[PDB]
Amino acid sequence: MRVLIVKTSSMGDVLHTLPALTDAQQAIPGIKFDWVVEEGFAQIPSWHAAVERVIPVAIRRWRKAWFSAPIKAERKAFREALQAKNYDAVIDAQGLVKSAALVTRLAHGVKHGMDWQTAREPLASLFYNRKHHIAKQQHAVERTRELFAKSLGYSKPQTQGDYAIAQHFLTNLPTDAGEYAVFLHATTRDDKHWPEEHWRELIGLLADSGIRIKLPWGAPHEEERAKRLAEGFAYVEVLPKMSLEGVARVLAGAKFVVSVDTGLSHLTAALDRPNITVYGPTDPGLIGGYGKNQMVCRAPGNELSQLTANAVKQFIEENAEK
Ligand SMILES: CC(=O)N[C@H]1[C@H](OC[C@H]2O[C@H](OP(=O)(O)O)[C@H](NC(C)=O)[C@@H](O)[C@@H]2O)O[C@H](CO[C@]2(C(=O)O)C[C@@H](O[C@]3(C(=O)O)C[C@@H](O)[C@@H](O)[C@@H]([C@H](O)CO)O3)[C@@H](O)[C@@H]([C@H](O)CO)O2)[C@@H](OP(=O)(O)O)[C@@H]1O
Ligand SMILES: C[C@H](C[C@@H]1O[C@H]([C@@H](O)CO)[C@@H](O)[C@H](O)[C@@H]1O)OP(=O)(O)OC[C@H]1O[C@@H](n2cnc3c(N)ncnc32)[C@H](O)[C@@H]1O
Repeated sequence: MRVLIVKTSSMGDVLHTLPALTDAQQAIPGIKFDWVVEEGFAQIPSWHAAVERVIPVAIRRWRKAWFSAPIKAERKAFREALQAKNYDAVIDAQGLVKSAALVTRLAHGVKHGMDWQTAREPLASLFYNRKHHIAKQQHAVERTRELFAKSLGYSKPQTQGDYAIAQHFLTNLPTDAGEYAVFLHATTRDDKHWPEEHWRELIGLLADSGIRIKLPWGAPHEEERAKRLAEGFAYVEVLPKMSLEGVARVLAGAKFVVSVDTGLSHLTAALDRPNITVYGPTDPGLIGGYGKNQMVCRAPGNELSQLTANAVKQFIEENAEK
C-alpha cells in the first residue's frame, strides 16, 4: 500500500502529522508514504521510517511570479513528479484551497480530506472524493491521526502519539550531548517574544550551575538578537547557520530547551526533549506542544514582559523535582 500525504506547511503542522504515519505503519504492515511538502520543510518527512519520496512544492515562492517562465516550468515539473505514481490513497491533511486545488486535485488515487464543517477552508472539501468529519477542537496531532485512521480503515489507537523521529538522530548525537541547554528565542510576532532582558537574566541565573547554552538563528535579525543575548556570557554559544537537520541534531543532544511558541519548539517536542515553552498571547490549549516532557509556563496576565527569569528558573527547579 502506497499513500500520498498532502501537508505542506507550516513547520509545526508538518511535524504534527508524524504520529499519524506511525499509527498507520503499526496497523498496516508495509505501508509507505510519499509526501508533498513546502521545500523549506522537505527534510522533516525523510526522518520517519515509513516515508519514501518527498515531493517538494514551493507554493509560497511561486505566488510572487506565478506566470513567469521559470515558475511555470517548476510547476509543470511538480505536476509531473506528482502524477508519476498511482496512489492507493491521497490524504490531504492541510484542508486549504491551495493544498486541495493546486495539489490534491491533480494526484492519481482516491482523495481523502476534511468535510465542509471541519476543514480550515470549507471550500477545500469540494475537491475530495472522501470527506471525513474531524472535530476541530482537539490537538492537531489527534486530528491528523483521526483523519489517517478514517481514511485508511483502522481504529485510532488510544496511546499517546509517537513522532518516531528521534531514532534517526540516535546515530548522530553531538559529542557534547547532555552538557547543554538550547534557548529558542526567535518567533513570529513581537508579543510572542520573551523580552531580551528576561532571557539575559535567566542566562545569568545559570552561571552558578556551569551549564552551557546554545542559541540558534535562521535569519539576520535573529542572529543579532542571539548575539545580544550571548554578549558577556562565555558559557553561551551562538551557533553557526545550519540546515534544519543540523539544528535538529543540536536539539536532540540538549538536556533541556527553553522556548517561545515557535516552529523549533514543536521540533523539540517531536524529538521528545524536555522543553519549557513560555506563552503570553497564544493559548497552549490546541497548538501547545504534544510529546513527552513538554512543560507550559503561562506568563501573568498573558503578557510575556510580566514573566520573570526567576519564575522560569523556579519552574525548571519545581519540574526537575519529580
Ligand atoms: C485565503 C487565505 O488567506 N488562505 C490562507 C490561510 O488561512 C485560513 C483563513 O484565514 C483567515 O481566517 P481566520 O479568521 O484567521 O480563521 C481569513 N479571514 C480573514 C477575515 O482574514 C480567511 O480568508 C482564510 O480562510 O492561512 C494559511 C496559513 O496557515 C498555515 C499553513 O497551512 O501554512 C496553517 C496555520 O495553522 C493552523 C491555523 O492556525 O489555522 C492550525 C493547525 O493546527 C492546522 O489545523 C492548520 C490547517 O490544517 C491549515 O493548514 O492551520 C499556521 O500554522 C500558519 C502559520 O502560522 C502562518 O505563517 O500556516 C495560508 O497559507 P500561506 O501562509 O499563505 O501559505 C493560506 O494562504
Ligand atoms: C525553513 C524555512 C526556509 C524557507 O522556506 C520557504 C518555504 O518552503 C516554507 O515557507 C522557502 O520559500 C524559502 O526558499 C526558504 O527555504 O523557513 P521558515 O518556515 O520561515 O522557519 C520558521 C522559523 O523557524 C526558524 N528556522 C527555520 N530553519 C532554521 C534553521 N535551519 N536554523 C535556525 N532556525 C531556523 C526560522 O528562523 C523561523 O523563525
